[PDB]
Amino acid sequence: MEFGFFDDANKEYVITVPRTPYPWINYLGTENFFSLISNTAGGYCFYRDARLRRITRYRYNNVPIDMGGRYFYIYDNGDFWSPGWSPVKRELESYECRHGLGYTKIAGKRNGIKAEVTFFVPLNYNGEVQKLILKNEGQDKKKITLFSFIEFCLWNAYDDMTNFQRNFSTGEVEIEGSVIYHKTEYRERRNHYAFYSVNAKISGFDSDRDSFIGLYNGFDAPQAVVNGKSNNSVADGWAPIASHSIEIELNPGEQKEYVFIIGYVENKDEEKWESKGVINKKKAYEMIEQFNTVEKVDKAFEELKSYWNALLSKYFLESHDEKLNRMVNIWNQYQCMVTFNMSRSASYFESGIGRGMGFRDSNQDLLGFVHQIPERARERLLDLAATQLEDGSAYHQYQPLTKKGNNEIGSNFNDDPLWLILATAAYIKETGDYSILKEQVPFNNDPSKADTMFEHLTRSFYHVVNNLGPHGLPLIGRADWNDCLNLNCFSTVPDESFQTTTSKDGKVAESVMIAGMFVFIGKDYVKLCEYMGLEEEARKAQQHIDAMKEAILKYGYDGEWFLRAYDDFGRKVGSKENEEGKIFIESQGFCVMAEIGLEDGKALKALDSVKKYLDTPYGLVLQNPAFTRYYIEYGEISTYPPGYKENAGIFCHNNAWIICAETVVGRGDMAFDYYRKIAPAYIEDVSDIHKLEPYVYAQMVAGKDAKRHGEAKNSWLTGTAAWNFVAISQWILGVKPDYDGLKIDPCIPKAWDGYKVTRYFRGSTYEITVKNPNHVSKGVAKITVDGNEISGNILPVFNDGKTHKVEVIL
Amino acid sequence: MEFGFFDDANKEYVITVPRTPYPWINYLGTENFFSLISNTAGGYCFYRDARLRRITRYRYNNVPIDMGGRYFYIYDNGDFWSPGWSPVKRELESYECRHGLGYTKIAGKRNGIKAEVTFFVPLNYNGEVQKLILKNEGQDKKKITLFSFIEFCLWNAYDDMTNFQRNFSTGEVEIEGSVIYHKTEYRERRNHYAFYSVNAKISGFDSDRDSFIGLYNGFDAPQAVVNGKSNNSVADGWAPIASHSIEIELNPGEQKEYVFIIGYVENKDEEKWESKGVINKKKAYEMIEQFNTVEKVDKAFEELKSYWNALLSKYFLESHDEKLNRMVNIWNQYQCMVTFNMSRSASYFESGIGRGMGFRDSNQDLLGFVHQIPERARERLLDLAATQLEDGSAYHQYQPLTKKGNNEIGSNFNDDPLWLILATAAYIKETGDYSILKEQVPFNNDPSKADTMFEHLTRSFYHVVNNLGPHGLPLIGRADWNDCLNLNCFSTVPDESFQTTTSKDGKVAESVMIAGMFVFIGKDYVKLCEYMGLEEEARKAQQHIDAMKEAILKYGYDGEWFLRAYDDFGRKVGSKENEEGKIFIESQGFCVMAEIGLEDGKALKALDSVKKYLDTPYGLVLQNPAFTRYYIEYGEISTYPPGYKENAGIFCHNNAWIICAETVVGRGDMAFDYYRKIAPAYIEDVSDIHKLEPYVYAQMVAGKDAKRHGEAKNSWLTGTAAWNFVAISQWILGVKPDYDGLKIDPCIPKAWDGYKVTRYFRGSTYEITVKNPNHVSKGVAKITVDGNEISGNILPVFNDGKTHKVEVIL
Repeated sequence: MEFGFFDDANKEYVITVPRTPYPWINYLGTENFFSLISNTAGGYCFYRDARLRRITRYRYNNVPIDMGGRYFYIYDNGDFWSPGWSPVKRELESYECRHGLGYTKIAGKRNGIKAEVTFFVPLNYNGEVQKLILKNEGQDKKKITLFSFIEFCLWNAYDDMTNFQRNFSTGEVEIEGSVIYHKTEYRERRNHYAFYSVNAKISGFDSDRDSFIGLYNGFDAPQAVVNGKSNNSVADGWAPIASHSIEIELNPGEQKEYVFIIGYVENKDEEKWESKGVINKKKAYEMIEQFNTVEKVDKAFEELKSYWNALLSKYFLESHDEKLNRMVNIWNQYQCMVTFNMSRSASYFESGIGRGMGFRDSNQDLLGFVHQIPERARERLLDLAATQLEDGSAYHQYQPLTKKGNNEIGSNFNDDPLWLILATAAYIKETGDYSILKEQVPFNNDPSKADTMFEHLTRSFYHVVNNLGPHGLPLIGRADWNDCLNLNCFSTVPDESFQTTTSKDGKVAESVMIAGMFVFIGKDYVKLCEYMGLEEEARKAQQHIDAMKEAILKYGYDGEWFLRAYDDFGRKVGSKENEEGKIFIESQGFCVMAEIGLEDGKALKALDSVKKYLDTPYGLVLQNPAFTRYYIEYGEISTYPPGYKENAGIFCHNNAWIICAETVVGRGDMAFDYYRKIAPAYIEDVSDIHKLEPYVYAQMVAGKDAKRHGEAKNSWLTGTAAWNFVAISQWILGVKPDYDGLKIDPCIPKAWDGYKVTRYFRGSTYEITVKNPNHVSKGVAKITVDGNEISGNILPVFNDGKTHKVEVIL
Repeated sequence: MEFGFFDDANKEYVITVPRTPYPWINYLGTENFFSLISNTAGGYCFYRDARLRRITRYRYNNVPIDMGGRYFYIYDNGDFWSPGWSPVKRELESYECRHGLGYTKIAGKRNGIKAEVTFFVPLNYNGEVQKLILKNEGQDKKKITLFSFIEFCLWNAYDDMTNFQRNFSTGEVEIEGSVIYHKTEYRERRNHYAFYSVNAKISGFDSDRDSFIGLYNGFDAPQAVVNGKSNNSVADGWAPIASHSIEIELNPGEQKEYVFIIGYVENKDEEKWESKGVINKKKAYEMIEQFNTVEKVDKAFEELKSYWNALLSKYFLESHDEKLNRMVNIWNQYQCMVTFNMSRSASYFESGIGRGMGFRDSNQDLLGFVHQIPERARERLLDLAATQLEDGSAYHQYQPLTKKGNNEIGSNFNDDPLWLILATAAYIKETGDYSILKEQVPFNNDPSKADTMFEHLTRSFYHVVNNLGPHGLPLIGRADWNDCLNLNCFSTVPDESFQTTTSKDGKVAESVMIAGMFVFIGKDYVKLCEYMGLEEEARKAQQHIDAMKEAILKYGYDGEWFLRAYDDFGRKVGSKENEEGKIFIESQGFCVMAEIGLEDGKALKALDSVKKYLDTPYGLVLQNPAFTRYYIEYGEISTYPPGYKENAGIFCHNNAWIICAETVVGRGDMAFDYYRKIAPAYIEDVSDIHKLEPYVYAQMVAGKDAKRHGEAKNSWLTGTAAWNFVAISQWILGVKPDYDGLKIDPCIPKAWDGYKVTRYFRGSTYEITVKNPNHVSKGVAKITVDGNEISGNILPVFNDGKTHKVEVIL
């Protein structure tokens, strides 16, 4: 059962019922101002920081859900309702919500009056614009009153909602004209404020929450809207709010328009005051005047439209499948771009209190958006290497705001250094420039102890080989890519972090997942050492890789699949001799990607075991069987109930590595079937079971061992979007960036007649048509570029800004 | 305008309208289980920790206010309502709330059905009992359905409400019989769980919040109560809840009884499971069986009643004023006892996230409850000196749970060491037990470096002389008792605390408030130096006091009042040369209390200036004029808007010191007028202005410079109760504990004919009758004990467990 449809022409998802299984949210903002908005006009806004610069108050896990947001009330002869059906919740004649790229439209009609509101954050603007349209579709003279309402936050999310002993007496507002200014602690060290305005004369206002709403009233029926008049109150502490009231007369067939802005202003400390106690409002006036006409809002709406069109034009697919076309062309790349602007800060599952994102997440996500923003990808890479320590280690948590690591969390996540080389190779493969390896990069953000970026990759390479385990496998630190597999923590008391608490020496437990990472990533390190003319180091580096490859074969294979790791007691983890967690999914993804058991049939055996044991109708579980008790030797993984999160949950992040692994063995039928199980467009018809947004990926889907099998959690902010795009765009469709040019190597289902992919690569557009006369999955027989046959499967690099017709026959 | 009345016979405040100006709350629990409850049955409960062991979820600053609590629903042929009028909010025929000592009663009637619920935490019990009474007062056969509802917390307040990415998949419940067990994270590391039970067979239940309430429904109209039956859901992640449903048939004139328990159970790690995945419930069964009959609940209610009666029987007053009698005998001593059990952890203004209370707060509050719990006051004193450092300093924040200081907060609050001697003298004067000074007390919680408790008092005494300013006044350090006067901070960054951020050397700024403290407290130190036979130490200590006293005269006097402090630039603070803050309230309170300027008329001049400048109809403001801008040199004091908190707000904590100072000069008319302005019983008639509980003190009342002058904030948890009790019981009524016995020295209004005070002191009861034939304020002409005249004004110590009639003539 579905609650809407995809509007591919408008690149929107249209929601037709307000009572959605969960609030489905969108994201507005590109550079500094960001805001969350749901289909009922919930959410909040902030400036660059959901923790230290939150503008609008929002309550997570509220009863009712999603109470608090940009609420509009329409009062008509004792009857009031809201266009988004919330918070009034009075039945409407018609309703519609449209989530677009960087905007949201909500329309509502009741008793002959229709209201449509458009929300979007304009480019290079520190504010959210709300264009409202009111129309009289009846047959009589009508007089109505429109109420606007937002709730302010006291600029510090943690303080606004833990420290009432102080902040209940600090709330301050200013009311001037149609604008309500929030200036809490502006008489103090703060130099920033926020405002809410309308481009029309108001008949009333309110700045005190108690006056407009009432102490014992909710958002559904504010006492001022119920009575139809505003109280004209001024806030003195407690909870400041902003609210406008307008009297409107609507003749039949006549419509009226209004513009609302939630702006943010920063001031220099020497020009903070226009007068004693009066806030300097010189830039708030300019912000309001910039969008005081609808034609101004219309022009900015088209400017944002072209911005998102350009961000998706580097990879265009024309195939027979309508669900596949919309994922690759619109929604997969839209979530990848959003996740770079949003990191892991604010969502409907992330409260915005955290301090940063993981070090690997910035590197892993870089693969997804490297083709969209090549220039801003190189800046992120250098800022990540600056965080790196001198010995080859990196801080676990990266803080993009301060551009530095987190000393409190620390280090000793041995998988983290390898992600830097993999991300660096992806940047170089996409762009083709090698100047990155010669730039001077500080160590631990210390300019004095700086060296080349290639040296940073060298230490990351030798951090693995300088910390080998008893079997020669890389030593696991606090954990690996799987943050809940802590093999030297052994925590016995609550309120203690599994990740940062280490009780064992850590000189015994090793991981096989990093070993498969080391061979797969180190293969790209030997190519770099060849480019720098360092033949001896390249020869020695390959020797370490070959030793690891034989160590993987000797101490990494269980007989049918690959081992997961070794714990502190020298026991095999992820083996058939165990009682639970007999087979994992991380070692199969990367070891097959490293092409370790191709010739011996070992890779095929592992993938047949993945299908036999880990396959579900909604995805692939992390491991089987699920842990039914708590294992102190493994860490946080066994803490979850079975089927949830890491306890045999469906992590769509590592499902892509299985998708890529099926390409290596040459099974396009299996690879695309795995992709379809977790793609949002293919599960939109089961939206009542998925329960989350049917247009973006979610971090985790409940596995076969849960009672809610198929239900998603933690959507809109994950590395799933980046890896699943790489799996389909590069490993399945065969358009692989590579050194010296674009590589073609598809692995598609046999029944496919063909497809066409338009690719932007190093300044040129490759229009690649893949034909499948004989229905085969893998294997290229001929490639034609511009009507001339070529040798091999690497397209020449032109860099001339034109289109080249590439004809591929399997 | 009033919202209720005082029931002095039952020691209750009766609330007659559910819509009070604010939710008026009570406290339950004495030892480990503590609960917050308002007049609408809101609030939450926890075990020893509102931060790490919270049991019930509660949302601060909610819309509507106080949503979430022990909610009961009565369903009657499609109509439902709640006894506390919340959250349903349907008009009732009758309503009543009664806040008692350790219990709360709520009654409600609608459509002929009356519901009464009694809430209290029994003694030595880890649970809250809710005895519900249902009665049919109509004239017909009726069939109704009763719904109960609580919402569970995930045991970690900060994690339950910031970390949804993990805890949304960890919620676990267990439904067995009529009990719903909450067992989130019980499988991994927690050995504790909570249960909600009823003592009757149920017809339905619910454990998932969405099933019972609905995603888009609030507490007012849950979808299960609206439909009239339970969904029998089992929670799996998301938000666990507990709910029972009972079908009840009530003939006319018939009533039914029900008992509900919210228990907390801890288990040993060995005995944690009855079976694989099944929680060991043997302790929960015993807890439920202990209160499974109404007579059992009745007996426990009387046991708690006698507990609070004995706690208030040490000081009994019989006077002509009914408002004065209820404050001294019931409500002042009740808040003092609660504030020791509650510290500063949980209130409707304290979110329960902090880690402890101030070091001085534990010492300052000790004066209030030393007569009530002499044995548990000595234990607290020794634990306070245990955290003291070796040089004579103490950590600013004390943590009663861990019985140690806070290293993160730090030290260098130079007023803190003096509070230890003042509290020690108060304990010694009350009890007469001098053995405290000989016990071995570790330094910095290190048993190796331990010495006598008297040595601890020596270092705290000598921490003042070893740190003197240019004028010989004590160095202020980071701050003094006034936590917002930071003369070394100079902060310009919004996100750093004024208290712990120090940018100056701190070798110049001095404080006159500590100087008045040093002379007043040091007077008690010379007496202690005489008890141990250290005559030379007493001589040297008195010399330092005399030198400090002459420094106060030479540098601490402004001409009409006393200076407040000196900042880092060597400028007078709290002087008529200043543009704002010309006079403070803390230098006048303690310097006059130190008998400084008595013979010269200097003390009288300061008190006349306090009345002239700082007096308001609702109390005395901190300083005048208020700071209308930000002063970097002073710290957090100027950050507040004028009239709020430290910016010329009415702090009733330091109003008591002015009350005590008026006794020294001999003006009982002024002292009692000051007391009446802030006493809860005398301001109950303006409850619409006070806006807070009219039966307990509040930390701060808005001053004359505010727009809400007279409105209180941060009630129920402050040191105001302790000091205001000392001011009236000891300095006004004249019953002062002394080293050699009980001292009589009243300073009462002249128009008073007399009064009687019954006092328990060192094992004997003194029934003191004070009569005023010649209407004078101060001065004792005769004292008769047991019919025989005595010399002086110190009553002999009998310690025989008898009653002695003390006749006092002024």
